[PDB]
Amino acid sequence: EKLYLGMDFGTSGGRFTVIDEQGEIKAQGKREYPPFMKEESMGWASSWKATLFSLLEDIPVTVRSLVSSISLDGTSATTLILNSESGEVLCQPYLYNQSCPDALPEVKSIAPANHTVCSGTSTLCKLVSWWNTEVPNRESAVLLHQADWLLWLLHGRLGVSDYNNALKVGYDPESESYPSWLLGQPYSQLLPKVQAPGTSIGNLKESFTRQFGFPDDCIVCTGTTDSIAAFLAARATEPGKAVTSLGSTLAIKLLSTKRVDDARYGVYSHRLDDKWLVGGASNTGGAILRQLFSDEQLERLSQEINPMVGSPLDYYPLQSSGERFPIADPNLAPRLLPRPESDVEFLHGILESIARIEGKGYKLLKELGATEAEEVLTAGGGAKNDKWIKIRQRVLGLPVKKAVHTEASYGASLLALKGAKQNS
Ligand SMILES: Nc1ncnc2c1ncn2[C@@H]1O[C@H](COP(=O)(O)OP(=O)(O)O)[C@@H](O)[C@H]1O
Repeated sequence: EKLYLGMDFGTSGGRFTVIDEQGEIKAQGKREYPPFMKEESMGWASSWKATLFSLLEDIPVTVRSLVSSISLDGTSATTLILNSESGEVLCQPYLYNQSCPDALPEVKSIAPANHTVCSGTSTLCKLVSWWNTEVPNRESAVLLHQADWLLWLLHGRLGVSDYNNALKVGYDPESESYPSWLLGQPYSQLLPKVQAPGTSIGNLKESFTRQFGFPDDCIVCTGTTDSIAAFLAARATEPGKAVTSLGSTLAIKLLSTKRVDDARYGVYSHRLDDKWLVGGASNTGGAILRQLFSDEQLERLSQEINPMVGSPLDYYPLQSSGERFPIADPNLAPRLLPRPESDVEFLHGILESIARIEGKGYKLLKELGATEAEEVLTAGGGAKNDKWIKIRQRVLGLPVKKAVHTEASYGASLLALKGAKQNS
Protein backbone atom coordinates (compact mmCIF):
# COMPACT_ATOMS: atom_id res chain seq x y z
CA GLU A 1 0.00 0.00 0.00
CA LYS A 2 2.51 2.65 1.17
CA LEU A 3 4.90 4.06 -1.42
CA TYR A 4 8.20 5.95 -1.22
CA LEU A 5 9.33 8.88 -3.34
CA GLY A 6 12.92 9.71 -4.28
CA MET A 7 13.99 12.70 -6.40
CA ASP A 8 17.36 13.47 -8.01
CA PHE A 9 18.36 17.05 -8.78
CA GLY A 10 21.26 16.54 -11.14
CA THR A 11 23.40 18.78 -13.26
CA SER A 12 20.81 19.48 -15.96
CA GLY A 13 17.47 18.26 -14.73
CA GLY A 14 15.41 16.50 -12.12
CA ARG A 15 14.23 12.90 -11.97
CA PHE A 16 11.93 10.97 -9.70
CA THR A 17 11.28 7.36 -8.72
CA VAL A 18 8.43 5.97 -6.59
CA ILE A 19 8.85 2.47 -5.09
CA ASP A 20 7.00 0.12 -2.80
CA GLU A 21 8.79 -1.38 0.20
CA GLN A 22 10.06 -4.29 -1.96
CA GLY A 23 11.80 -1.84 -4.29
CA GLU A 24 9.36 -2.29 -7.22
CA ILE A 25 9.07 0.93 -9.27
CA LYS A 26 5.50 2.29 -9.57
CA ALA A 27 6.28 5.58 -11.31
CA GLN A 28 9.31 7.41 -12.65
CA GLY A 29 10.01 10.51 -14.72
CA LYS A 30 12.35 13.31 -15.65
CA ARG A 31 12.29 16.97 -16.46
CA GLU A 32 14.92 19.38 -17.78
CA TYR A 33 15.43 22.54 -15.67
CA PRO A 34 13.48 25.50 -17.17
CA PRO A 35 15.00 28.93 -17.80
CA PHE A 36 15.07 31.49 -15.05
CA MET A 37 14.44 35.23 -15.35
CA LYS A 38 17.66 37.24 -15.93
CA GLU A 39 16.79 39.56 -13.01
CA GLU A 40 15.96 36.78 -10.56
CA SER A 41 18.45 36.86 -7.68
CA MET A 42 17.60 33.17 -6.91
CA GLY A 43 19.05 32.30 -10.35
CA TRP A 44 19.05 28.57 -10.97
CA ALA A 45 17.32 27.96 -7.63
CA SER A 46 14.08 29.37 -9.11
CA SER A 47 14.42 26.78 -11.90
CA TRP A 48 15.08 23.99 -9.43
CA LYS A 49 11.97 24.90 -7.42
CA ALA A 50 9.94 24.97 -10.66
CA THR A 51 11.25 21.48 -11.51
CA LEU A 52 10.34 20.20 -8.01
CA PHE A 53 6.74 21.32 -8.52
CA SER A 54 6.63 19.89 -12.08
CA LEU A 55 8.01 16.51 -10.95
CA LEU A 56 5.44 16.31 -8.13
CA GLU A 57 2.60 17.06 -10.59
CA ASP A 58 3.97 14.35 -12.94
CA ILE A 59 3.52 11.64 -10.29
CA PRO A 60 0.10 10.04 -10.98
CA VAL A 61 -2.43 11.33 -8.44
CA THR A 62 -3.29 7.75 -7.34
CA VAL A 63 0.39 7.18 -6.64
CA ARG A 64 0.78 10.49 -4.76
CA SER A 65 -2.07 9.46 -2.48
CA LEU A 66 0.00 6.47 -1.28
CA VAL A 67 3.39 8.20 -0.90
CA SER A 68 4.39 8.01 2.79
CA SER A 69 7.96 9.31 2.72
CA ILE A 70 10.00 11.63 0.49
CA SER A 71 13.77 12.06 0.12
CA LEU A 72 15.98 13.66 -2.52
CA ASP A 73 19.57 14.03 -3.64
CA GLY A 74 21.29 17.04 -5.16
CA THR A 75 24.68 17.90 -6.55
CA SER A 76 27.72 18.00 -4.25
CA ALA A 77 28.80 21.41 -2.83
CA THR A 78 25.98 23.27 -4.64
CA THR A 79 25.57 25.96 -2.02
CA LEU A 80 22.77 28.43 -1.19
CA ILE A 81 22.71 31.23 1.36
CA LEU A 82 19.34 32.28 2.81
CA ASN A 83 18.09 34.86 5.22
CA SER A 84 16.93 32.88 8.27
CA GLU A 85 13.75 34.94 8.91
CA SER A 86 12.38 35.41 5.40
CA GLY A 87 13.82 32.39 3.58
CA GLU A 88 15.04 34.69 0.82
CA VAL A 89 17.87 33.21 -1.24
CA LEU A 90 20.47 35.95 -0.95
CA CYS A 91 22.49 35.29 -4.11
CA GLN A 92 22.63 32.94 -7.08
CA PRO A 93 23.71 29.48 -5.96
CA TYR A 94 27.33 28.47 -5.99
CA LEU A 95 27.21 25.46 -8.34
CA TYR A 96 28.94 22.13 -7.71
CA ASN A 97 31.68 22.86 -10.26
CA GLN A 98 32.08 26.58 -9.55
CA SER A 99 35.27 27.51 -7.75
CA CYS A 100 36.09 30.27 -5.23
CA PRO A 101 39.90 30.40 -5.42
CA ASP A 102 39.82 33.77 -3.55
CA ALA A 103 38.87 31.92 -0.35
CA LEU A 104 41.23 29.01 -0.59
CA PRO A 105 44.20 30.56 1.25
CA GLU A 106 41.93 31.39 4.17
CA VAL A 107 40.51 27.85 4.18
CA LYS A 108 44.04 26.37 4.08
CA SER A 109 44.96 28.62 7.02
CA ILE A 110 42.29 27.11 9.33
CA ALA A 111 41.84 23.55 8.07
CA PRO A 112 44.05 20.49 8.61
CA ALA A 113 46.60 19.85 5.87
CA ASN A 114 45.03 18.28 2.77
CA HIS A 115 41.55 18.29 4.23
CA THR A 116 38.82 17.70 1.65
CA VAL A 117 37.67 21.33 2.13
CA CYS A 118 41.00 22.56 0.70
CA SER A 119 39.75 22.74 -2.88
CA GLY A 120 38.26 25.86 -4.50
CA THR A 121 35.04 24.04 -5.35
CA SER A 122 34.35 23.03 -1.71
CA THR A 123 31.27 24.22 0.15
CA LEU A 124 33.57 25.81 2.72
CA CYS A 125 35.41 27.88 0.11
CA LYS A 126 32.01 29.04 -1.15
CA LEU A 127 30.84 29.93 2.38
CA VAL A 128 34.03 31.85 3.18
CA SER A 129 33.86 33.62 -0.22
CA TRP A 130 30.26 34.67 0.43
CA TRP A 131 30.99 35.70 4.02
CA ASN A 132 33.83 37.91 2.90
CA THR A 133 31.58 39.92 0.58
CA GLU A 134 30.24 41.50 3.82
CA VAL A 135 26.55 41.44 2.97
CA PRO A 136 24.56 43.50 5.49
CA ASN A 137 23.05 41.26 8.17
CA ARG A 138 25.22 38.29 7.13
CA GLU A 139 25.05 37.09 10.75
CA SER A 140 21.32 36.29 10.18
CA ALA A 141 21.99 34.08 7.18
CA VAL A 142 22.07 30.31 6.94
CA LEU A 143 23.81 27.95 4.52
CA LEU A 144 21.93 25.13 2.79
CA HIS A 145 23.15 22.66 0.23
CA GLN A 146 20.92 22.19 -2.82
CA ALA A 147 19.35 18.99 -1.46
CA ASP A 148 18.78 20.58 1.95
CA TRP A 149 17.08 23.60 0.41
CA LEU A 150 14.73 21.58 -1.83
CA LEU A 151 13.78 19.38 1.17
CA TRP A 152 13.19 22.51 3.31
CA LEU A 153 10.66 23.70 0.68
CA LEU A 154 8.77 20.49 1.52
CA HIS A 155 9.05 20.34 5.34
CA GLY A 156 9.49 23.99 6.43
CA ARG A 157 11.95 23.34 9.26
CA LEU A 158 14.99 25.43 8.15
CA GLY A 159 18.59 24.40 8.51
CA VAL A 160 19.02 20.59 8.27
CA SER A 161 21.52 18.58 6.19
CA ASP A 162 23.03 15.07 6.12
CA TYR A 163 26.40 13.38 6.64
CA ASN A 164 27.04 13.21 2.92
CA ASN A 165 26.04 16.66 1.70
CA ALA A 166 27.90 18.29 4.60
CA LEU A 167 31.30 16.60 4.05
CA LYS A 168 32.62 19.34 1.76
CA VAL A 169 31.94 22.13 4.29
CA GLY A 170 34.06 20.32 6.92
CA TYR A 171 31.55 18.16 8.81
CA ASP A 172 33.11 15.03 10.33
CA PRO A 173 30.67 12.10 10.06
CA GLU A 174 32.91 9.89 12.24
CA SER A 175 32.53 12.14 15.30
CA GLU A 176 29.15 13.35 13.99
CA SER A 177 30.24 16.93 14.57
CA TYR A 178 31.73 19.99 13.03
CA PRO A 179 35.39 20.22 14.11
CA SER A 180 36.72 22.92 16.41
CA TRP A 181 38.85 24.48 13.65
CA LEU A 182 35.60 25.27 11.80
CA LEU A 183 33.42 26.13 14.80
CA GLY A 184 36.14 28.59 15.83
CA GLN A 185 35.30 30.86 12.88
CA PRO A 186 32.34 33.23 12.82
CA TYR A 187 30.83 31.92 9.55
CA SER A 188 30.29 28.60 11.38
CA GLN A 189 27.10 30.26 12.67
CA LEU A 190 25.60 29.73 9.19
CA LEU A 191 26.08 25.93 9.27
CA PRO A 192 23.04 23.64 9.25
CA LYS A 193 22.29 20.94 11.79
CA VAL A 194 23.30 17.53 10.41
CA GLN A 195 21.56 14.15 10.62
CA ALA A 196 22.15 10.77 8.97
CA PRO A 197 20.97 10.41 5.32
CA GLY A 198 17.48 8.94 5.12
CA THR A 199 16.17 10.11 8.50
CA SER A 200 12.92 11.90 9.17
CA ILE A 201 12.91 15.69 9.44
CA GLY A 202 9.18 16.27 9.82
CA ASN A 203 5.81 15.93 8.16
CA LEU A 204 5.22 17.15 4.62
CA LYS A 205 3.80 20.71 4.71
CA GLU A 206 0.01 20.99 4.51
CA SER A 207 0.37 23.10 1.37
CA PHE A 208 1.64 20.02 -0.45
CA THR A 209 -0.82 17.58 1.03
CA ARG A 210 -3.66 19.94 0.06
CA GLN A 211 -2.36 20.78 -3.40
CA PHE A 212 -1.07 17.35 -4.52
CA GLY A 213 -3.09 14.87 -2.47
CA PHE A 214 -0.23 13.34 -0.44
CA PRO A 215 -1.45 11.74 2.82
CA ASP A 216 -1.32 13.97 5.91
CA ASP A 217 1.18 11.66 7.58
CA CYS A 218 3.68 11.75 4.72
CA ILE A 219 7.16 12.56 6.08
CA VAL A 220 10.17 14.26 4.54
CA CYS A 221 13.62 12.79 5.14
CA THR A 222 17.18 13.97 4.74
CA GLY A 223 18.85 13.17 1.46
CA THR A 224 22.34 12.74 0.09
CA THR A 225 24.44 13.66 -2.93
CA ASP A 226 23.67 12.41 -6.42
CA SER A 227 26.87 10.29 -6.61
CA ILE A 228 26.00 8.47 -3.40
CA ALA A 229 22.31 8.08 -4.31
CA ALA A 230 23.41 6.36 -7.55
CA PHE A 231 25.61 3.97 -5.49
CA LEU A 232 22.70 3.30 -3.10
CA ALA A 233 20.55 2.25 -6.06
CA ALA A 234 22.70 -0.90 -6.47
CA ARG A 235 21.13 -2.15 -3.18
CA ALA A 236 24.60 -3.28 -1.94
CA THR A 237 25.03 -2.71 1.73
CA GLU A 238 27.60 -5.13 3.08
CA PRO A 239 31.29 -4.36 3.60
CA GLY A 240 33.30 -5.70 0.66
CA LYS A 241 30.56 -4.94 -1.86
CA ALA A 242 31.67 -2.53 -4.59
CA VAL A 243 30.30 -0.67 -7.56
CA THR A 244 32.42 0.16 -10.58
CA SER A 245 31.07 2.87 -12.87
CA LEU A 246 32.33 2.22 -16.39
CA GLY A 247 31.47 5.71 -17.57
CA SER A 248 33.46 8.43 -19.30
CA THR A 249 35.91 7.91 -16.48
CA LEU A 250 36.39 4.80 -14.36
CA ALA A 251 35.07 5.42 -10.85
CA ILE A 252 35.04 2.79 -8.13
CA LYS A 253 33.27 2.70 -4.76
CA LEU A 254 33.88 0.15 -2.05
CA LEU A 255 31.89 -0.37 1.16
CA SER A 256 34.16 -0.63 4.16
CA THR A 257 34.03 -1.10 7.93
CA LYS A 258 37.13 1.16 8.07
CA ARG A 259 37.28 4.84 7.09
CA VAL A 260 39.87 5.66 4.39
CA ASP A 261 41.09 9.13 3.41
CA ASP A 262 44.25 9.76 1.42
CA ALA A 263 44.98 13.04 -0.33
CA ARG A 264 47.87 11.56 -2.38
CA TYR A 265 45.35 9.56 -4.34
CA GLY A 266 42.29 11.77 -3.88
CA VAL A 267 40.63 9.01 -1.90
CA TYR A 268 37.78 10.05 0.30
CA SER A 269 35.21 8.34 2.53
CA HIS A 270 31.49 9.06 3.05
CA ARG A 271 29.45 7.58 5.81
CA LEU A 272 26.71 5.09 4.80
CA ASP A 273 24.59 3.66 7.51
CA ASP A 274 27.29 2.45 10.03
CA LYS A 275 29.96 1.92 7.33
CA TRP A 276 32.19 3.90 5.02
CA LEU A 277 31.90 4.29 1.29
CA VAL A 278 35.46 4.60 -0.13
CA GLY A 279 35.87 6.09 -3.60
CA GLY A 280 38.59 6.70 -6.18
CA ALA A 281 38.49 7.60 -9.89
CA SER A 282 40.80 7.03 -12.82
CA ASN A 283 41.03 8.99 -16.06
CA THR A 284 40.82 5.75 -18.04
CA GLY A 285 37.50 4.38 -19.34
CA GLY A 286 34.81 5.58 -21.69
CA ALA A 287 36.28 8.85 -22.97
CA ILE A 288 39.29 7.09 -24.41
CA LEU A 289 37.07 4.24 -25.67
CA ARG A 290 34.93 6.83 -27.50
CA GLN A 291 37.98 8.56 -28.99
CA LEU A 292 38.85 5.21 -30.62
CA PHE A 293 35.47 3.54 -31.29
CA SER A 294 31.80 4.38 -31.70
CA ASP A 295 29.28 2.67 -29.47
CA GLU A 296 28.24 0.52 -32.43
CA GLN A 297 31.84 -0.49 -32.99
CA LEU A 298 32.33 -1.37 -29.33
CA GLU A 299 29.27 -3.67 -29.43
CA ARG A 300 30.23 -5.31 -32.75
CA LEU A 301 33.95 -5.76 -32.05
CA SER A 302 33.23 -7.05 -28.54
CA GLN A 303 31.15 -9.82 -30.10
CA GLU A 304 34.38 -11.23 -31.59
CA ILE A 305 36.28 -11.32 -28.32
CA ASN A 306 36.84 -14.55 -26.38
CA PRO A 307 36.72 -13.15 -22.86
CA MET A 308 38.17 -16.34 -21.30
CA VAL A 309 41.51 -15.81 -23.06
CA GLY A 310 43.83 -13.14 -21.68
CA SER A 311 45.18 -10.37 -23.87
CA PRO A 312 49.00 -10.10 -23.90
CA LEU A 313 48.73 -6.31 -24.28
CA ASP A 314 49.79 -4.03 -21.45
CA TYR A 315 48.02 -0.72 -21.97
CA TYR A 316 47.28 2.30 -19.85
CA PRO A 317 44.43 3.78 -21.87
CA LEU A 318 44.21 7.61 -21.55
CA GLN A 319 43.37 10.54 -23.83
CA SER A 320 46.24 12.61 -22.44
CA SER A 321 48.79 12.44 -19.65
CA GLY A 322 48.01 12.37 -15.96
CA GLU A 323 46.47 10.25 -13.23
CA ARG A 324 45.64 10.68 -9.54
CA PHE A 325 44.16 7.24 -8.79
CA PRO A 326 45.26 4.44 -8.68
CA ILE A 327 48.60 5.97 -9.70
CA ALA A 328 49.45 9.46 -8.38
CA ASP A 329 51.44 10.87 -11.33
CA PRO A 330 50.36 14.03 -13.13
CA ASN A 331 52.68 13.10 -15.99
CA LEU A 332 51.61 9.49 -16.42
CA ALA A 333 51.71 8.80 -20.18
CA PRO A 334 48.92 7.12 -22.13
CA ARG A 335 50.09 3.72 -23.33
CA LEU A 336 48.29 2.29 -26.37
CA LEU A 337 51.31 0.72 -28.17
CA PRO A 338 51.82 -1.68 -29.75
CA ARG A 339 48.54 -1.35 -31.64
CA PRO A 340 47.83 -4.61 -33.42
CA GLU A 341 46.38 -4.50 -36.87
CA SER A 342 43.26 -6.32 -35.60
CA ASP A 343 40.80 -3.89 -34.03
CA VAL A 344 39.33 -6.84 -32.08
CA GLU A 345 42.70 -7.65 -30.54
CA PHE A 346 43.27 -3.93 -29.92
CA LEU A 347 39.93 -3.56 -28.14
CA HIS A 348 40.46 -6.74 -26.12
CA GLY A 349 43.79 -5.24 -24.94
CA ILE A 350 42.07 -1.98 -23.97
CA LEU A 351 39.21 -3.66 -22.10
CA GLU A 352 41.56 -6.05 -20.31
CA SER A 353 43.94 -3.21 -19.41
CA ILE A 354 41.09 -1.08 -18.01
CA ALA A 355 40.12 -4.15 -15.92
CA ARG A 356 43.73 -4.27 -14.64
CA ILE A 357 43.45 -0.58 -13.62
CA GLU A 358 40.11 -1.30 -11.91
CA GLY A 359 41.73 -4.21 -10.01
CA LYS A 360 44.70 -2.05 -9.08
CA GLY A 361 42.23 0.55 -7.73
CA TYR A 362 40.45 -1.95 -5.44
CA LYS A 363 43.85 -3.29 -4.30
CA LEU A 364 44.95 0.23 -3.42
CA LEU A 365 41.81 0.94 -1.42
CA LYS A 366 42.38 -2.29 0.54
CA GLU A 367 46.05 -1.40 1.18
CA LEU A 368 44.90 2.02 2.43
CA GLY A 369 42.71 0.21 4.95
CA ALA A 370 39.38 -0.56 3.25
CA THR A 371 37.55 -3.85 3.64
CA GLU A 372 38.76 -6.01 0.75
CA ALA A 373 36.46 -6.18 -2.29
CA GLU A 374 34.39 -9.38 -2.43
CA GLU A 375 31.94 -8.67 -5.30
CA VAL A 376 31.89 -5.95 -7.92
CA LEU A 377 28.60 -4.59 -9.31
CA THR A 378 28.76 -2.57 -12.52
CA ALA A 379 27.15 0.70 -13.62
CA GLY A 380 27.74 3.08 -16.50
CA GLY A 381 27.86 2.67 -20.27
CA GLY A 382 30.21 -0.29 -20.01
CA ALA A 383 27.86 -2.35 -17.84
CA LYS A 384 25.88 -3.48 -20.92
CA ASN A 385 29.02 -5.17 -22.37
CA ASP A 386 28.72 -8.74 -21.16
CA LYS A 387 32.02 -9.71 -22.74
CA TRP A 388 33.66 -7.01 -20.66
CA ILE A 389 31.85 -8.25 -17.52
CA LYS A 390 33.49 -11.62 -18.12
CA ILE A 391 36.90 -10.10 -18.85
CA ARG A 392 36.65 -8.15 -15.62
CA GLN A 393 35.54 -11.16 -13.60
CA ARG A 394 38.62 -13.02 -14.83
CA VAL A 395 41.10 -10.15 -14.37
CA LEU A 396 39.74 -9.04 -10.97
CA GLY A 397 39.43 -12.62 -9.73
CA LEU A 398 36.08 -11.71 -8.13
CA PRO A 399 32.42 -12.20 -9.07
CA VAL A 400 31.29 -9.36 -11.30
CA LYS A 401 27.77 -8.50 -12.46
CA LYS A 402 25.49 -5.62 -13.47
CA ALA A 403 24.03 -3.45 -10.76
CA VAL A 404 20.25 -3.96 -10.97
CA HIS A 405 19.48 -0.20 -10.51
CA THR A 406 21.78 2.73 -11.08
CA GLU A 407 19.55 5.86 -11.01
CA ALA A 408 20.21 8.35 -8.26
CA SER A 409 16.45 8.91 -7.87
CA TYR A 410 16.04 5.16 -7.13
CA GLY A 411 18.70 5.49 -4.42
CA ALA A 412 16.90 8.55 -2.99
CA SER A 413 13.66 6.52 -2.84
CA LEU A 414 15.54 3.89 -0.76
CA LEU A 415 16.46 6.69 1.68
CA ALA A 416 12.77 7.67 1.84
CA LEU A 417 11.97 4.03 2.71
CA LYS A 418 14.77 3.89 5.30
CA GLY A 419 13.46 7.02 7.02
CA ALA A 420 9.87 5.70 7.05
CA LYS A 421 10.93 2.41 8.58
CA GLN A 422 13.00 4.16 11.25
CA ASN A 423 10.12 6.58 11.94
CA SER A 424 7.60 3.83 12.57
N1 LIG B 1 29.43 -1.73 -25.52
C1 LIG B 1 30.20 -0.81 -24.75
N2 LIG B 1 31.27 -1.34 -24.15
C2 LIG B 1 32.08 -0.53 -23.39
N3 LIG B 1 31.84 0.82 -23.28
C3 LIG B 1 30.76 1.36 -23.91
C4 LIG B 1 29.95 0.57 -24.63
N4 LIG B 1 28.97 1.33 -25.19
C5 LIG B 1 29.16 2.60 -24.80
N5 LIG B 1 30.26 2.63 -24.03
C6 LIG B 1 30.97 3.70 -23.42
O1 LIG B 1 30.07 4.31 -22.34
C7 LIG B 1 30.61 5.73 -22.21
C8 LIG B 1 29.38 6.52 -21.65
O2 LIG B 1 29.16 5.97 -20.34
P1 LIG B 1 28.09 6.71 -19.45
O3 LIG B 1 28.03 6.01 -18.08
O4 LIG B 1 26.70 6.58 -20.17
O5 LIG B 1 28.52 8.25 -19.50
P2 LIG B 1 28.78 9.42 -18.48
O6 LIG B 1 30.01 9.12 -17.63
O7 LIG B 1 29.02 10.60 -19.31
O8 LIG B 1 27.57 9.67 -17.62
C9 LIG B 1 31.00 6.08 -23.41
O9 LIG B 1 32.33 6.66 -23.32
C10 LIG B 1 31.13 4.72 -24.29
O10 LIG B 1 32.43 4.73 -24.99
